[PDB]
Amino acid sequence: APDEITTAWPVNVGPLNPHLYTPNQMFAQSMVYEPLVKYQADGSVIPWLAKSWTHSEDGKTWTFTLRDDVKFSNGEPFDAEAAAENFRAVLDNRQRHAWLELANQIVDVKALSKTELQITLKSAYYPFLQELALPRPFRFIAPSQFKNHETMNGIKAPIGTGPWILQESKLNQYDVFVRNENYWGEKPAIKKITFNVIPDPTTRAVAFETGDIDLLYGNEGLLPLDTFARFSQNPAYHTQLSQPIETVMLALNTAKAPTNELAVREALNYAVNKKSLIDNALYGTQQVADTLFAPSVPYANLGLKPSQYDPQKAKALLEKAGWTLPAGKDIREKNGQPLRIELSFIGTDALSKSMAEIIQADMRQIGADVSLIGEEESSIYARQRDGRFGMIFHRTWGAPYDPHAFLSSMRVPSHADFQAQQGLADKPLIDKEIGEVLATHDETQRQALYRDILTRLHDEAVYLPISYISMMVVSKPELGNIPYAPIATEIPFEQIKP
Ligand SMILES: O=C(O)CN(CCN(CC(=O)O)Cc1ccccc1O)Cc1ccccc1
Ligand SMILES: [Cl-]
Ligand SMILES: [Cl-]
Ligand SMILES: [Fe+3]
Repeated sequence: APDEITTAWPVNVGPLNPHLYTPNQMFAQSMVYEPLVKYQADGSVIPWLAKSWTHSEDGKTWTFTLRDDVKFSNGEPFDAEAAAENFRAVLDNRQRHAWLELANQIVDVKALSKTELQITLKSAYYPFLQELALPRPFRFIAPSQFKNHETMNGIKAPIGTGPWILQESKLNQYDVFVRNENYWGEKPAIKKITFNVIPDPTTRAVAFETGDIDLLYGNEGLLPLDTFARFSQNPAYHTQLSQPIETVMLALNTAKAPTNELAVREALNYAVNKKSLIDNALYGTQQVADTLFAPSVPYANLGLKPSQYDPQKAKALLEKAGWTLPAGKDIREKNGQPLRIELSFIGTDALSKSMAEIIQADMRQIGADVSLIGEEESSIYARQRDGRFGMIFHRTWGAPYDPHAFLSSMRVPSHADFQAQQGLADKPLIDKEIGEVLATHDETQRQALYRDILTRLHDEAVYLPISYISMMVVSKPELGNIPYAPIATEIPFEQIKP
């Protein structure tokens, strides 16, 4: 079975509704469904299902010329009518897509002919093409598979145009994909991919050592990092670690005592020994982060000043703000109140817990009492949406989302970043500038607005950046070098070539 592989994922791929979110998995939606335009590593898009496009002078009306040779995997044609019908299906559920500003920008979509698709926007939104390139929601399912002329209430078969077809799924067991033998583009070398559902990282590593699976591919949570390092020395296996793809950080609640105080947030940003954290909890496998976005992120090379590990300075900042230590005690107090902060995280995530214990210890050394609140996922998501946290673990979203889409979403009240920022006097100005930057085509003004937003978020110490994390791979050697997709959340199975 040289052209069949077995891999794993912590959950099933879901129903593969192209227009909905969890329990659908972004990498599996991208295996079956395709965009008008495809994201590239240099930050551009190339023609995909749209072979070319034009736009009006005011940048609000766009017209795409679609390929005329593409079929859905069930034989039905892909054309401008089918594409228009998918946009209607997505936007009939608009409210759900509020995080993604293109969904509020699209005013009209219509098929002018079988090959001409016209999209009209509210404003000259600059990230238009990059948001059409995302895994969801602007993909394409055969309209025959709508339920009652819609997708927001479910689909029939998950029929896309892409290079893989879902063969079958068994909840809590496995998902099987096969190559689309009528694909309009390049045939994948691999014919069949089985996903074993294996939620625990330790069990994933055991499945690979026993040879039950051929490939693990994921972020820093993929398997235990000590095990990963050991596998990278084991000549029977192959391992890889990409260049960093996004940031992991704490979000600090500027609207909740005592993180509502700038001096407290500044002191916390000097309290953590990040290098030690990464060598201790992560096994030396990741990068230290000093700012929300790494300097290599577009529009984020700003010369922002790092807060290096400096307990002396953290203590001095707290002392100056009136948080001093009472005879007998190791925890500071101001106005009778102890310097106590709750750090919420997913209680069953061993790596998260690991990091939280380190953060609690480092902060105790400067006289902050961090209480760890480890809870199930739904509970932590609820806290993020509603600002019920002191500090929370968080992360950015990688290319092509960083920085524009991650910033865009800071305006949405049901997101952790809005909630963390809600206490800032300049929050309204930041949100107004985020709206401006997304529609600004004066390149000078666009860079100025990104520098201002990112600078204010850095100076206000809203985040405690921890690490810039990478994608990791463990594979049987016979699979060869495993590529990495331009979009951080996709897996390029079509590029694997034993
Ligand atoms: O991740 C979130 O904060 C929420 N999601 C929206 C934003 N995410 C992109 C995506 O999921 O397609 C960001 C995102 C980017 C990169 C990897 C994973 C991601 O989840 C899901 C959701 C949508 C509507 C209402 C509630 C939740
Ligand atoms: Cl999920
Ligand atoms: Cl402009
Ligand atoms: Fe999401």
